[PDB]
Amino acid sequence: CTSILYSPKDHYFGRNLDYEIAYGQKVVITPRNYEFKFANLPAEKSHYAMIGIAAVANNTPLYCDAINEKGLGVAGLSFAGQGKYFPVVEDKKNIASFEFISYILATYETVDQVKENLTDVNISDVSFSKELHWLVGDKTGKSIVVESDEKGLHVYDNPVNALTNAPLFPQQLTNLANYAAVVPGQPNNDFLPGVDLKMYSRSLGTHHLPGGMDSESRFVKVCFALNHAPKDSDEVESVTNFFHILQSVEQVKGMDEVGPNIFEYTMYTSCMNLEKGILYFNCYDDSRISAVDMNKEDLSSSDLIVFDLFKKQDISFIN
Amino acid sequence: CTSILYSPKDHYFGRNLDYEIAYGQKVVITPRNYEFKFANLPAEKSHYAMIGIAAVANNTPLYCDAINEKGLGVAGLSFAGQGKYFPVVEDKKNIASFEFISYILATYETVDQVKENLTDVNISDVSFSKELHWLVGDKTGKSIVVESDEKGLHVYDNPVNALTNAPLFPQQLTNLANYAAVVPGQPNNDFLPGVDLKMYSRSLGTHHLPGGMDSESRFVKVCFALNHAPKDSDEVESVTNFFHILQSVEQVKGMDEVGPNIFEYTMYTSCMNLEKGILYFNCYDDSRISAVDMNKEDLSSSDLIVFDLFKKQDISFIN
Amino acid sequence: CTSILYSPKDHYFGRNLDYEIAYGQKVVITPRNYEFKFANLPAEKSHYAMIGIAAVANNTPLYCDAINEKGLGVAGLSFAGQGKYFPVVEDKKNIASFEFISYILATYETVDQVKENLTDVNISDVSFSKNTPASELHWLVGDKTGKSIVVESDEKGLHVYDNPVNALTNAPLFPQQLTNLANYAAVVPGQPNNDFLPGVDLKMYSRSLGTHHLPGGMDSESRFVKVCFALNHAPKDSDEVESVTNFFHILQSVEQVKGMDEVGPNIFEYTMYTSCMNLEKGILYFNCYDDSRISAVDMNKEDLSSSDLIVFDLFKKQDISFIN
Amino acid sequence: CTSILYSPKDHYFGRNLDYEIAYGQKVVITPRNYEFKFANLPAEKSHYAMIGIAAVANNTPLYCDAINEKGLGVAGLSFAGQGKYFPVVEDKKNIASFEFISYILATYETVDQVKENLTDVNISDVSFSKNTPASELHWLVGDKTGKSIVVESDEKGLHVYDNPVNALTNAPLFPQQLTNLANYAAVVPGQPNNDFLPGVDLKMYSRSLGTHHLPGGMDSESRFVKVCFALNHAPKDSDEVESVTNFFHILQSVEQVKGMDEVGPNIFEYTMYTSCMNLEKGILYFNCYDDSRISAVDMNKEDLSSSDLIVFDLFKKQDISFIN
Ligand SMILES: *CC(=O)CC[C@@H](C)[C@H]1CC[C@H]2[C@@H]3CC[C@@H]4C[C@H](OS(=O)(=O)O)CC[C@]4(C)[C@H]3CC[C@]12C
Ligand SMILES: *CC(=O)CC[C@@H](C)[C@H]1CC[C@H]2[C@@H]3CC[C@@H]4C[C@H](OS(=O)(=O)O)CC[C@]4(C)[C@H]3CC[C@]12C
Ligand SMILES: *CC(=O)CC[C@@H](C)[C@H]1CC[C@H]2[C@@H]3CC[C@@H]4C[C@H](OS(=O)(=O)O)CC[C@]4(C)[C@H]3CC[C@]12C
Ligand SMILES: *CC(=O)CC[C@@H](C)[C@H]1CC[C@H]2[C@@H]3CC[C@@H]4C[C@H](OS(=O)(=O)O)CC[C@]4(C)[C@H]3CC[C@]12C
Repeated sequence: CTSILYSPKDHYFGRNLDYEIAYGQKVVITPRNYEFKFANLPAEKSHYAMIGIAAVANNTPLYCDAINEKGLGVAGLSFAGQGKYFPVVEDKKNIASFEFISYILATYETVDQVKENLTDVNISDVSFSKELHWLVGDKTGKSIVVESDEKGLHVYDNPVNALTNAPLFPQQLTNLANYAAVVPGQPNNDFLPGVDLKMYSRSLGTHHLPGGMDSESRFVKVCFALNHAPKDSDEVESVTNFFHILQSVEQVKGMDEVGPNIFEYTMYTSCMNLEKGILYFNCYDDSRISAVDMNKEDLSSSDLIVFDLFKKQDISFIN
Repeated sequence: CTSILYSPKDHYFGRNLDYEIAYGQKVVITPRNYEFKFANLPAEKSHYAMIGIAAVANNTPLYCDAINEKGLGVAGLSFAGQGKYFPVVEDKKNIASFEFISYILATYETVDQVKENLTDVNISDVSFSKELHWLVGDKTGKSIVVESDEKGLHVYDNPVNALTNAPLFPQQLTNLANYAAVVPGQPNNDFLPGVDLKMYSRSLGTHHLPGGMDSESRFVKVCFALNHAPKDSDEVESVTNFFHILQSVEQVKGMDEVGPNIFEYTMYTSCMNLEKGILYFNCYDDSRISAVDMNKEDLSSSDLIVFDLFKKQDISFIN
Repeated sequence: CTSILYSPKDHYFGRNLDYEIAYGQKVVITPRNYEFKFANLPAEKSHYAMIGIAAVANNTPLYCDAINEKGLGVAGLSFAGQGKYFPVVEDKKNIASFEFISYILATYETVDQVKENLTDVNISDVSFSKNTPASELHWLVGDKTGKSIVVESDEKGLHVYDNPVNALTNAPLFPQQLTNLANYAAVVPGQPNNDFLPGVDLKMYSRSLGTHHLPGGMDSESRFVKVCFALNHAPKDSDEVESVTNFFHILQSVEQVKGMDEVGPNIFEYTMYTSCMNLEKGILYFNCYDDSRISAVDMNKEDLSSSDLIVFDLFKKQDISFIN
Repeated sequence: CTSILYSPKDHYFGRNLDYEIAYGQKVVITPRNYEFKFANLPAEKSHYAMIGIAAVANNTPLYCDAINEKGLGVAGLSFAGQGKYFPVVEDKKNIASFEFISYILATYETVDQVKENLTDVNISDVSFSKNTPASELHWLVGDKTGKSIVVESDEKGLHVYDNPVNALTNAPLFPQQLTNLANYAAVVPGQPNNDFLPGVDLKMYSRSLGTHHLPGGMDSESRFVKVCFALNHAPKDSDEVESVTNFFHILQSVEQVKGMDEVGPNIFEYTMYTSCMNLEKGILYFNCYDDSRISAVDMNKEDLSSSDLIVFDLFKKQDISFIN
């Protein structure tokens, strides 16, 4: 998976969901008066509204990535082989992994607010019944990474506004330095001084840009694509550029084999305007972008407002 | 640029057009009785119909990539620094570079027919007024590459059904062997036998798959994405997979700097069913796929039938 | 710099030392009765004897890498940007960085012994030289059992990791070095089977295309990956002369030639010397950048009950043998 | 195998020979009056004298690489999969593959002379040994002018390319090797400026991160790229002993250690020897896999007017100098 925070003028928060099987995900809006019930935390009958992609498990939203009305955004990505949850403790505040996105987006407003309030937080091992890390951004253009591993909970400042999967986030930032010579154009020939190299192709400075489907390759490329994306754009141009950024690490069917004839592919791509509260999305089967505006519904309500995420190819026939 | 021939069940032929400035390209259909006039070749008042992307230069179609009704397809890609045209000679048949796509698709039917008839062909230096190589495929699932360089004209068999830019095609096939160890899944640990390597990420066998925007990187990745694409699919699923294949080498704005604050990006993506004569397309600004059916117009006509290629973002609003 | 532990039959400990500054290193044997005076640890008048490469300042052996008479070796490699020393604390067993090799070699016998006794050890910030800037170090420890460990003191304290590849370079932290190894699991010494484009006859134009992505850079991660590959595939079950020859070739595969590693204005880091120490026989083989010929010093050919350092020349001129 | 032309002050021609099969090579001086009998060319009873590495079969020098008394050198490297020999034709100047080094060295003096005289030369398929399978070769030719050329005979005939990097390995064709060099134009020996993610403080955790993508594989393209990097950045304006030391280190950067290049069932291609020939003084420096010490043979210390081959031992045992 690949999540980014993009700030050309407005602020946009979304992710690619690359997996092999769907979970019945849908576009759900959680109004301010939907009563949240947490395992080891007090209930929240009044909170901020939020919109995002979630799997509805009998009137309860299990979010994958969402934003609230206050301009905060959280996205959950797999951390298999690295993350470790811990049994609940009376000392710290215990949030289960599946309610993290819901609790954070319903309570807080900014990344600074989230960073300060996580010092007494323990990600509990409470399952829904029978390993993830998160990316949190806001309207300031900054983001943090929340990872709970063998050494406990960690909150890192994210200088690149992106996140994928394994390994630990400090290791991902270290691997970024391995590509410091990459440039979008042509490099200066300090490789063989005094020798005229045949610059046979444009953009030879990206010849070693990673293009694999593994977590490190997708992290390096999406950091590159996001950093050089256009800026100072209006809404339609910004959301258009956002999708192209995540398309640069698209996982096509057949390229990522996770099991015997089992492939992981980009199931859906979400783009959420942090200011206007609009969720844009397409999927693997539908290239056309759809939009859902959370601020066009009664937020003071108390029932989930669900929309369809996976659609079929909406081809426009000109004949 | 990146052109492919994709044969899941039906046969599909298209390309990415990655450039920095548009040329007023449009979806044009050339009926069977549009009179072609060639520089050093006899005119063709009766020929096969064809549909493709072209820039209309006063009633004359200058094609970038097109297919005919007989299931043949040609696509033109830049060959800068490598190609060389030659002055016209009375010995050989002289085709100018800009009429190559039109002459081939109006005269012949199959790749075998094109390969045999190119033995007495010279690509002339006749400009429209004041360097390209081609990819030719058909319904057999095979393709050839036509390149005219310093050593004359060359017709190569294409075992990978793909093409980009520089260098020469035999050199592109040689560079493919540099990635023979790449697998879509996890490799067997014959790297350090007797050592348990921490397979921290899925698809570590693609860690060295190229992801740059240069011609060699895009050639290696699109060959990989095309070879492992799904097969035995219906029309909608096949065209959907075709676009994802070319998206795997999408050029996002800011990643490919060809000049001072000048960037080359994927302007449009075309997908043409070789059997049904349908052209599918989207562009950088519009993610929704459009379709034009050549067999829904009077082919026995004599006037070009032009449609709009570049559109704006066709967002579907659910609220 | 690159340090390895090689066990074809006997066990060999050694390293390349790649730097741009020399410190007057020499082959230094420390006998069993040279009184070691430690900063915040009791002075040991008698101990194990050791042989290695060291700088001698005020008749004190400051070892870069060495082995003791009992077949245990320790090598010191720079850990700049990651390592961190700590102030002296009363509870912990305080060992200064410059005395780590000397203390470990003189006290303990095996890797398990060393690993069991670093439980309450703190690496102190006490420095020997007050005007020579030096980056923090981390250590590789091996013995005749063929196993090795990595001793690292970073921001979060001291850590001891088991080393499954028996090699070490510089940054980053060792768990990150092992993680980076998985990025090269597809590398093979020969030719891989074409599961890249099944159905296409890829033209294997050259031999050993399975190593086309083997790193060859002068940086820390590149030399770590390649030396792990070269060490794992080196011949085994060899005699003394053949094993020593194979050892120097393993480290030659990651040698740093003058001009390839620029560390300043026309200042280049290069492989200054290469040490190779037989753990079983206590023999130190070595050469340098200027002398390709291999020299040897047997620790057991000297009086180990002595009380003073026995030094020999390390850097030599090129020893060309003129055939006519 | 890797061949280079190194010009720090004097000019040095040499190569690594990486293979799994030995052919009894030795240092062979061919005096000026050893009668050369050529397959389809006139026999030259007197010519230039040469020194190099060769196998002697029936008192015939089959050179792998050599230089002549006038400062011109030629090295033979395998071109398997690309090279093609041709039948003898009456018009063209037919030179067999095994006599190319001997003929060129004995006839001509400079690279320009050689380049001017291959205009009508055809590389014939006449083979010396009828039972020893050998792949087609291509050649690197240099002289005291610091320039070099590449002689390749492929499917489309004979070609002579000017070599701007003064190095050569194996496949593919030389214009493809030069094209592949451009894929590494971003490599620097030090640290690059961060135009990768402008506005982000990338943590340069290690030195020489500009070489993180320098190839280090055993294959033909990897060793060609790295040896071009190592040759271009080697020190210059050096004396005899320093230049020879730098020369062996350049080729050591692409050395093939046993176990890294698998060419069959537990059969490995490794660097068997390394030759280094001073073009100005006619001195051949060399070592081998088993002997790290450098030996030398001066061609001018022997009678060049002689009529018989003067041979010396190439492969030697490890010459360890015992300090005590
Ligand atoms: C690209 C990737 O990294 C793949 C991530 C994918 C498998 C995850 C991402 C979000 C997950 C859902 C989050 C909400 C709940 C959490 C529950 O955790 S449990 O309580 O410990 O069982 C599991 C179900 C569900 C719906 C997650 C399913 C997996 C995800 C879609
Ligand atoms: C991604 C790439 O490789 C970029 C290719 C792009 C610049 C080309 C592809 C097709 C070209 C057009 C083909 C038709 C004519 C040909 C004329 O050639 S000339 O006669 O020699 O001048 C030039 C105009 C035009 C319309 C080409 C323009 C460039 C292309 C779109
Ligand atoms: C490439 C590497 O990782 C090696 C770096 C190289 C420059 C180091 C390795 C061993 C060092 C010496 C160790 C012994 C003493 C330690 C003293 O530390 S102090 O406490 O700060 O004084 C400094 C001097 C010396 C000789 C070290 C010098 C640097 C090293 C050779
Ligand atoms: C790594 C490389 O490219 C080098 C390959 C290596 C095995 C070759 C290089 C030089 C060869 C010898 C050259 C002299 C003769 C030539 C004879 O050719 S024949 O006409 O077919 O008989 C074969 C024998 C010999 C000694 C060559 C052997 C192979 C090489 C050492």
